[PDB]
Amino acid sequence: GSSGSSGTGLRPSGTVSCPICMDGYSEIVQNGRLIVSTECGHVFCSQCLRDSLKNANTCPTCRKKINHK
Ligand SMILES: [Zn+2]
Ligand SMILES: [Zn+2]
Repeated sequence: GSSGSSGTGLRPSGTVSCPICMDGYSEIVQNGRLIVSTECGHVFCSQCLRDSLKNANTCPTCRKKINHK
């Protein structure tokens, strides 16, 4: 529910980053696309990635044999 916690911020750890739409996290998870991941070791979006596989089977970043089946 809505506890109502008032903290300071969020650890500098980091936030997902998609080179396809070069957009942050909130945006992606803003009722548009789902945050997906790959084996190669990169982060992408549901649409972005799903679309890449159609165009360039290999990762649009490392371009390494990638397949989830
Ligand atoms: Zn994306
Ligand atoms: Zn990759």
